[PDB]
Amino acid sequence: SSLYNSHKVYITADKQKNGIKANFQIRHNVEDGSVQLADHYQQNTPIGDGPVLLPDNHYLSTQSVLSKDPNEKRDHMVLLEFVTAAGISKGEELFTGVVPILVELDGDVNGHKFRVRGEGEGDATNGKLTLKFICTTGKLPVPWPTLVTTLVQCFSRYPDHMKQHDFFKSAMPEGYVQERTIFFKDDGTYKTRAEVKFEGDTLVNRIELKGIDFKEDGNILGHKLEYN
Repeated sequence: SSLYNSHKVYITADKQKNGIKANFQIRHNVEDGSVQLADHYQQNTPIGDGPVLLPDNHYLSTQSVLSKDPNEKRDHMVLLEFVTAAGISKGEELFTGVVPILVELDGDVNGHKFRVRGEGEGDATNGKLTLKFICTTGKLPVPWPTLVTTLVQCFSRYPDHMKQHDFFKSAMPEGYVQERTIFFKDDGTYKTRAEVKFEGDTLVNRIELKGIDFKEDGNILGHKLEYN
């Protein structure tokens, strides 16, 4: 536990697929005080074919807050994110105000199938967003914390001198495809495909997620994380 807790998402351009790839590690605290590594490998490809801002090597800086809603009785997660870029087109046009967000997730983990819906709003200029997530099929079979990365980087606050490295906004509203492989040390793997685009003016992240080789007693299937 540190007080100022930034996770850095390292972004390198992929001239190859006209997109970007990314690499970072996530850490989850376990109840017994140890730590679960979760290695992320990410691929992002534009959906249209229009001009999109390929960038130079920078990183995103992310802080997450996870809370509950004392009223709400379903299995849920309230989340605030605070993202801003660092290291030194105009899809950026709609990211001027407070934008509505819908997030839909279809997921299979070792056969345990589930969905998650989420709504809220983001504010790219302040690099902030709020979202309430409900598990619309009941209990979540994995810990909420492990889904956070999978559950809209277009909302990062890009400083003025980096404004041309905002691939995410550039490729809007045709949007982009986000794919991650996520390796949990000594346990299973997630694969994710997601499409992020505008449907109306609300912003939508629709996701499929498959979860392979988990230990039905490991930290994930065993809900052994600090946020419980």
